[PDB]
Amino acid sequence: GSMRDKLLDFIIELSQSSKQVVSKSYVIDRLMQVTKEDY
Amino acid sequence: GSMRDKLLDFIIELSQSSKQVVSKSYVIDRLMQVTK
Repeated sequence: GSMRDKLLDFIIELSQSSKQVVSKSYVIDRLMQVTKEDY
Repeated sequence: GSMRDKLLDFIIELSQSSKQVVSKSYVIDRLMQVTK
């Protein structure tokens, strides 16, 4: 659902960039946003 | 559930790596595997 859509949007964000390497800290930050829940 | 677990696993893997930048194609491939 929502998490999967957020994951796909992050994949699109990576795919649309011309960069060949990306900041690891940025990837981690974004994935923590993708997985964030409310408890 | 499982998608969250798999992404947490990937976050932990990245966190244990000494790399500061990583292959974008590698990240995309790993994340695409999770979308299945």
